[PDB]
Amino acid sequence: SAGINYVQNYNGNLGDFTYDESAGTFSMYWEDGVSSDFVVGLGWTTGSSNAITYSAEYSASGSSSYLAVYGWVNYPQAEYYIVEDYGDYNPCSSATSLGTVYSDGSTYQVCTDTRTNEPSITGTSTFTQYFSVRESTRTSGTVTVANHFNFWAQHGFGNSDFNYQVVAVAAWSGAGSASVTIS
Ligand SMILES: O[C@@H]1[C@@H](O)[C@H](O[C@@H]2CO[C@@H](O[C@@H]3CO[C@@H](O[C@@H]4CO[C@@H](O)[C@H](O)[C@H]4O)[C@H](O)[C@H]3O)[C@H](O)[C@H]2O)OC[C@H]1O
Ligand SMILES: O[C@@H]1[C@@H](O)[C@H](O[C@@H]2CO[C@@H](O)[C@H](O)[C@H]2O)OC[C@H]1O
Ligand code: NA
Repeated sequence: SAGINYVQNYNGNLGDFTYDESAGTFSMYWEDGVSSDFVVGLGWTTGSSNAITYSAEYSASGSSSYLAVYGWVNYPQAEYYIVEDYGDYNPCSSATSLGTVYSDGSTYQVCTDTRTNEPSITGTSTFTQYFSVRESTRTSGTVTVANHFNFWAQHGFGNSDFNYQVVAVAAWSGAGSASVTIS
């Protein structure tokens, strides 16, 4: 419409991935469970601080999984997740804590860590990860991206030179199912 021009499809063939760029809808099924890591979703080839409104039916109980706003910064290279709902794994349990940000009716746990020679948008490289994890989880609403971006910025996040930006469903162990719409 508004406004999808990018499809995220990292190892989506681990499960069952269907999408519609025009409708702004995608679904992902991994009920048989997943052996490896996948990240799928819809969005834009260049991200911004514009708010994202999403609606999703998300079932990832007993699954290391995220329903999240997902994207990259080109340089310095950074990967980010604004996690709205998740399964059994919270990234801020092991990662370096950055504190708390408040956005859109809930506090988010903010944490960071550094991946060395891991799969990236530039093949395989060293990059910083930024996580925002919602305290009281939801599967629909508006993500004020600007709020998270500005908070991360105070901790080294580039806050410019963005690559793609998507509403994504990710999982790397266990079983689940998801269906999403981007307003
Ligand atoms: O329209 C909706 C239908 O799509 C949904 O129908 C079925 C729901 O279950 C879906 O199945 C998937 C199938 O893929 C598994 O994945 C494969 C897993 O093993 C891998 O080796 C392989 O590469 C993958 O392709 C996944 O675990 C499992 O969840 C099935 O596709 C659907 O069509 O029914 C309701 C309708 O509203
Ligand atoms: O766009 C793709 C990225 O999604 C992928 O990044 C990995 C996705 O899974 C995450 O758990 C990892 O932290 C991350 O390295 O890299 C390949 C790229 O094409
Ligand atoms: Na939107």
